[PDB]
Amino acid sequence: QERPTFYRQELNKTIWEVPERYQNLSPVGSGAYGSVCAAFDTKTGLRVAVKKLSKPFQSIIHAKRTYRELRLLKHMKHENVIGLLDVFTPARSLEEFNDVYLVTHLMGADLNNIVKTDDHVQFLIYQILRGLKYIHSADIIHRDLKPSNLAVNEDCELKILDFGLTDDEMTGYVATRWYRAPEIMLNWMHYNQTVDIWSVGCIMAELLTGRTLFPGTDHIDQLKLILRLVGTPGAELLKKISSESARNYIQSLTQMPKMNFANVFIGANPLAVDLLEKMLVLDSDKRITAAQALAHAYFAQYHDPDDEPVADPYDQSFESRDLLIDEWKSLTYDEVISFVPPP
Ligand SMILES: Cn1c(=O)c(Oc2ccc(F)cc2F)cc2cnc(NC3CCOCC3)nc21
Repeated sequence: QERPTFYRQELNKTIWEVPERYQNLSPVGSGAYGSVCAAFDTKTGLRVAVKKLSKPFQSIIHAKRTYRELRLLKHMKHENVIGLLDVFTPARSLEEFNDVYLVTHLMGADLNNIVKTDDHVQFLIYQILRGLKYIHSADIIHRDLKPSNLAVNEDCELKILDFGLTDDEMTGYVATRWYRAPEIMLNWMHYNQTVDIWSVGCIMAELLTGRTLFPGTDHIDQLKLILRLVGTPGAELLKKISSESARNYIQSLTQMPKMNFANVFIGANPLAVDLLEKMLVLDSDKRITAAQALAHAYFAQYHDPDDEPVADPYDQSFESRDLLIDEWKSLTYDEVISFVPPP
């Protein structure tokens, strides 16, 4: 990190100050907690996405999430997971440290601007599960997996964005909620990493049919659509719903049996139907895991147990830690300073 020369440019109505190596900066749009620009990295020859974080140390919540995102991106080193090519600040010291810029691969499209074959579905879902196995192996949950954070290149090579990171944007007929596990949508319980597997199920179904699986007009309508497909919960699951209020509402609903998935997904590969049945289980305890799903017959042509790596241990003790703004800021600066680019 032998200090490069920085230059200034106005882009997303703020001034961006970036090393000379990054040229031809052009806005892509909004990212998680900041705006994103496309650029050409003259050092590596890669087309890159550069995210400038907005007000990264404005509050404790902002400072902690800035540290969180940096920690997450620095840890992730997997073909199917967004990772960090570079991180920089124009600041020369902790004292003047105010801005954080994050750099990753520029991707061609997301899964939204791709669909509306079974072999393509196989490859796409395989890579999502491969990436999820890695993320989950580090005790990280995505929590908000959806087509818009699944980015793909021209060769259909896929990377997962925005892992591990309001009510109004969750309201109504919105894609922001359509892929959410019911237990997290309705805050039933302390949830596990198979919330992400529910999301994969929804995504896979949509790739297969060209249609949203559970296009609910609101939380309640969406629950009804879900329960019509998978059945109303039994006593066993009801017990696990620790929210007495949520549990009480569920029991008010007329009981419905699980539907026949072969009659729902007409003409689909029987192995795809089988996998969907194992992913779209209401009881999260009983959902197929990413590692288990990779071994399912549906992915026979792609599955390789020696080419599906797990992550190094990820220390997130910081998550249960209470610190001041300047403390989170200092930790973040340390991580910026210690960054080593990938080979
Ligand atoms: C929307 N978006 C991000 O939010 C994003 O976040 C970052 C994460 C970590 C970093 F170090 C830096 C980041 F910029 C990266 C990103 C890459 N490629 C693309 N391609 C678009 C995908 C949708 O179709 C148009 C091209 N979009 C992206």
